[PDB]
Amino acid sequence: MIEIKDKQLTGLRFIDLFAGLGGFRLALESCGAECVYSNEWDKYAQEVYEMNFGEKPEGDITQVNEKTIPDHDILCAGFPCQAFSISGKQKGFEDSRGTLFFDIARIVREKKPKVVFMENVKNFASHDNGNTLEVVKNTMNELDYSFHAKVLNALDYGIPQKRERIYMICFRNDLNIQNFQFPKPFELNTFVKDLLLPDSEVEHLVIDRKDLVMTNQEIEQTTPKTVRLGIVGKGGQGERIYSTRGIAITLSAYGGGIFAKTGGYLVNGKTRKLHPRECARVMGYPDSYKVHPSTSQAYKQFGNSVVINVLQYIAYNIGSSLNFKPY
DNA sequence: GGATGCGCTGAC
DNA sequence: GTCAGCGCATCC
Ligand SMILES: Nc1ncnc2c1ncn2[C@@H]1O[C@H](CSCC[C@H](N)C(=O)O)[C@@H](O)[C@H]1O
Repeated sequence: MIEIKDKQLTGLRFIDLFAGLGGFRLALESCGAECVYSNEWDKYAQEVYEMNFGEKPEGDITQVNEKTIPDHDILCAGFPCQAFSISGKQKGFEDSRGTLFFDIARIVREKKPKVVFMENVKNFASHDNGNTLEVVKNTMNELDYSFHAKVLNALDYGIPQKRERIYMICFRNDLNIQNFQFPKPFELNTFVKDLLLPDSEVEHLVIDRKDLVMTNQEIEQTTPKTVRLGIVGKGGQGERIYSTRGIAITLSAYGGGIFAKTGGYLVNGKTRKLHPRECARVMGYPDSYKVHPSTSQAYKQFGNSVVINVLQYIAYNIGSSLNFKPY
C-alpha cells in the first residue's frame, strides 16, 4: 500500500462489511477515515482481523438487525463471489452465498450512508447477460443513489497481479456528486521478483515434480502481464508455473492444485508457490500486517481479499469528490 | 481443518 | 485453440 499525505476522508465514519482481512479498513483509514463497525463470520478471519485491529467483527450479517449498526458515512463491502466467479458454478442470486448484496441493500435502506463502496469479481459485470449488475444498479438507484461501476486491473495501479475486479461506488443523490472518477492507470514498475522473500525463508515451498513440463523459456525483461513458463500434471488451476519477471496470477480462496491459491513460480531455477507474506505483498498489504498463524487460512484470506493500493486510489477519489463543495 | 486433482466457463 | 479463474469435489 502507499502513503496518503492528503487525508481526503478525515472526519468520515465507515463500516467494514464482509471484512475478511480488513482490506477496506486499511485503505480507508490510510485516507483518514474511522471504522465504526465491522462484520465477518469466519472464525479464522475474525482472529486475524482482531490480531490486526483489536476488534472481533460481529457474526452472520443476515441475522443482524440493520438498526443496530452505527451511523456511518461510507459502507464498504467486498461481498462473496463464489456464486458469480468464472471459476464457480455461476448460480448467482440462486446460490445461498449469492444473496448477500440484498443484505447490503437492507442496511443501506436503513442507515443511508453518503457512499456505498462495493467490490466483486470481473465476471460479476457480465454474469447472467449483465442482469446481475443491472439488478445492483437498479437497487441502488431505487435507494436514491447514483451508480458508478468499472472493472479495474491491479496491474494498472502499481501492484504486480492480474486481478480484475468490478468496483461499484454509489453516492446518495442529495449529495449531487457529479465529478467522481475512477483512478487513471499508470505504468507498472514492480514485478513478482521484486516482492519475493529470500530463498532461505521459502525452501519448504519448493517442489520438484517429475511431471513438470516447461513450455516457454524464461524472459529476461520484466513485463506487465502473466507469463506462463510451464505446467505440472494436466495444467489445471494450481498446476501452472509463471515467470517472476511478469505479474502474479489472481490469488484464490478455495483454489486447488499443487501450487494452490497462488500459482507456481520459477524462482532461481526452482518451482514453488508463494509464501503467505508474498501473497500479502501481491495484495498490497504492508509487511506490518500480521498474517494468520494457519498458513492454509492465510492463503484463503488473501485469496478472498482486495488489493489495498487500488482501494486507496478509489477512496482518495471518493473523498476528493465529497470535498468539492464550491459556492 | 488441510491438501490436491479437476471441472468447465468467459474471453479471447 | 489458448489462457485465466476471491471455485469445486473428494480424500484423509
Ligand atoms: N453471512 C455472512 N456474514 C458475515 N460475513 C460473511 C457472510 N458471508 C460471507 N462472509 C464473509 O465475506 C467475506 C467475503 S471476501 C471479502 C474479504 C474482504 N474484502 C477483505 O479485505 O479481505 C468472507 O471473509 C466471508 O467469510
